[PDB]
Amino acid sequence: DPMKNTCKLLVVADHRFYRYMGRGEESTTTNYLIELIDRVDDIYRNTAWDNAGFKGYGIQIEQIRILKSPQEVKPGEKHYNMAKSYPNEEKDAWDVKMLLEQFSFDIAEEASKVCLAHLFTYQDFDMGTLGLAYVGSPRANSHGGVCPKAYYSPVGKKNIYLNSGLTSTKNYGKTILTKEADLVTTHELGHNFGAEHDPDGLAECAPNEDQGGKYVMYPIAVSGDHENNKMFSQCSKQSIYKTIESKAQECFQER
Ligand SMILES: CC(C)C[C@H](CC(=O)NO)C(=O)N[C@H](C(=O)N[C@@H](C)C(=O)NCCN)C(C)(C)C
Ligand SMILES: [Zn+2]
Repeated sequence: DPMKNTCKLLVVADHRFYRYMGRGEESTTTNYLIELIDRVDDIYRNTAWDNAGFKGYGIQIEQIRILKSPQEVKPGEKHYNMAKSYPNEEKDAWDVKMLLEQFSFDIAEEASKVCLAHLFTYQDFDMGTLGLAYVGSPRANSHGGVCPKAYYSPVGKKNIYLNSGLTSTKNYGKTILTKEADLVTTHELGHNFGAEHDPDGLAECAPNEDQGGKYVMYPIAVSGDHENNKMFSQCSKQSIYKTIESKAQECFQER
C-alpha cells in the first residue's frame, strides 16, 4: 500500500536522557525527540529505495515514554532504566548489546504494538559506540528489525520482539552535536529497516570526500559535514527496499 508507508514507533527516553538532554523537563525532552524523529523522517521519506517511485516511506512517533526517574531495582534484578550500569557498575554505561537486549525484554509488551521501539539514552558506551540496532530482513521468519516477530522467552514467560534500537547522545564525555544525533538514529533505524554497513570499494557505497563522502550506513560514524553523509548508499537501498516491500503490508501504517 502506498498508504501503508509509515513505520510507527515507540520512542523511549530513559531517566539519563531526561536528565542530561531534557533538562529534567518533560516538555523539553519530548520536543527534542519529536523534532529529531521528524528530521530523521525527512531523510527516509525523500529516499527513493528503488531509485524510482518507491518513496514516501518513513517513520512516525506512535507513543513516547519519558522515564523521569530510574527504575527501582531489587538486589539481583536489572532493568534498562535502572540507576546503575550493567554488568559493570563502575562504568559510565551498560555493555551496549546487553542494554539493547534488556530494553527489548522490559518493553516487550509495548514493542508488540508498534513497528519499532527505540531507546534514547545518555551514557558513554565504551570504545566510541553511539548506538545499536537489530537488523531487519525481508525473510518471512526474520527475527530482527521492522515488524514485531516474536521470540519466546522462558524467563519472563512471554514473547519478546527484536524490533528495537537505541541511540546515546553522549560520547567521549560530551554531548554529541544535534546533527550527529540525527545521523546515529538514522543509521540505527537503517539497520532495523534491513541495512547492513556500507563496505569500502568498487561498489560505490563509500565514496571519497571529493565525491560527496560516505553514506549514513558507514560503520565509522560520518560527521554529517558531507553531502552523502545523511543519505543512504546503493548497498543500503537494495537491502532496505527488499525489506520494506516484503514487510510494509504486515506492519506499516498510514502516515
Ligand atoms: C552511528 C554509528 C555509525 C554507529 C556505530 C555502531 C554501530 O555500528 N551500530 O549500529 C558506531 O558507534 N561507530 C563507532 C564510531 O564510529 N564512533 C566514532 C565517533 C569514532 O569513535 N571515531 C573515533 C576513533 N578515534 C565505532 C564502534 C566504529 C567506534
Ligand atoms: Zn551500524
